[PDB]
Amino acid sequence: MSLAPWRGAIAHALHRNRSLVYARYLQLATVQPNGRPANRTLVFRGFLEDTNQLRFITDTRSAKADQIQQQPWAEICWYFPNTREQFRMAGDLTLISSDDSHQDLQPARIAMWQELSDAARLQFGWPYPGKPRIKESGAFEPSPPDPIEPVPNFCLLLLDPVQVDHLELRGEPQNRWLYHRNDQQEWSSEAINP
Amino acid sequence: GMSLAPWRGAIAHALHRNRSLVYARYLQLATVQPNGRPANRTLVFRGFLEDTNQLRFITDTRSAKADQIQQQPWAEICWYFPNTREQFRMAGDLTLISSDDSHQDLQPARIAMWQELSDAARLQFGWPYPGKPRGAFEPSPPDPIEPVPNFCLLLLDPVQVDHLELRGEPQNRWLYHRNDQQEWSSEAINP
Ligand SMILES: Cc1cc2nc3c(=O)[nH]c(=O)nc-3n(C[C@H](O)[C@H](O)[C@H](O)COP(=O)(O)O)c2cc1C
Ligand SMILES: Cc1cc2nc3c(=O)[nH]c(=O)nc-3n(C[C@H](O)[C@H](O)[C@H](O)COP(=O)(O)O)c2cc1C
Repeated sequence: MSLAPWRGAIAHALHRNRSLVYARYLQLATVQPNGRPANRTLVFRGFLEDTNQLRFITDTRSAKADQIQQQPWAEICWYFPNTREQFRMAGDLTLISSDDSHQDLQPARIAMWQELSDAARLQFGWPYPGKPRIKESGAFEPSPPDPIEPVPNFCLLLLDPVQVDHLELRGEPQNRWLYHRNDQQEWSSEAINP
Repeated sequence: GMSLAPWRGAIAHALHRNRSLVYARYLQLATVQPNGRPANRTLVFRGFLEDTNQLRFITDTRSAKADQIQQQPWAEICWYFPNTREQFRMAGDLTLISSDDSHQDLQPARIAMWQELSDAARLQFGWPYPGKPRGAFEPSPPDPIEPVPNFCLLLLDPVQVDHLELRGEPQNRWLYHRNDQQEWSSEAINP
């Protein structure tokens, strides 16, 4: 509810990297049921209003959906190329799908769906991810879905950071700060050796 | 394997076609911690190890990832190339080569990596202990010939590779997998 102390740093990184579309791309690591890590790029879609949670979208049919359901803890690594800074953020994921697990967050899911472009919504109508490639281009050109009402395989994914490591390569010689949230939701920070 | 893996051409093309971006050689390495939680951080890609398909990186023995990898030497990299809009995910086992006696056959490779670094890259290995509370950052330059004990060469040997091209019809995705005979298969898959 109060802004986390690293929010200004993130805002300054986003602003100074705004010329690069890809500065909003970050890597989300999860753990598989078999204990091995998984890592893939997602698009950052802003913070959820009145919170410090980061928003992403994903398909319920993707592998990460089941990984997250079994172990919701993730760590993102986010590198900003124009300013040579990295944020690592670890915390719990919430996956809001069409199931009834998070009814209180359906409005957030619906809002996200509606805020997307047509192109972004259209991808949720593509064939089943990871299966043998459908060779006909038609399967990838479905009619747009309802732009008001999310499709059942659309998920809003939230990350609630409880630990953030910010590394600035343009320092004296480099600066590194660790932020941690305790059980009372209070943040602490400390400068640490790179 | 000693034969080039079938994804090596694709990596070569990506590296070439993104050569104007220094940061196209930065990638993110995910590991698992002893408590079961993931960890993810950027590293610099420093080429393939000669006569292999293994990727080279460097790291400090004092870093948290070093203990993580010693306990669970399976990692997944995610590598995004911004000008060609393509992603490689690569999973497999890591080898950490330090000054200890565990990989004597790879000491020559560790020494060569050290020698190939810039002076600036070597100097970091003389910095204070990573992660502890902050002239310490301007130590005498390390010997450029002989690696310091906290220098590690880190190798990743991929067993599975997922290559996604966002500039396709509409996107292309290929999965490559290595079997226990060290043979690679590939398959076009839905994005
Ligand atoms: C730049 C870029 C942006 C991406 N954005 C997303 C995204 O926001 N959500 C998503 O689920 N996948 C996104 N992907 C695709 C994922 O990286 C991955 O291929 C897909 O989600 C399947 O991952 P999974 O098998 O681990 O579930 C993006 C890929 C690239 C390279
Ligand atoms: C662009 C960039 C390149 C980096 N290159 C390396 C590197 O090659 N090796 C390394 O150990 N850390 C590298 N780092 C620092 C790591 O991201 C991380 O802060 C450090 O290794 C500590 O990680 P750990 O605490 O998980 O061990 C790099 C960071 C950035 C942003």
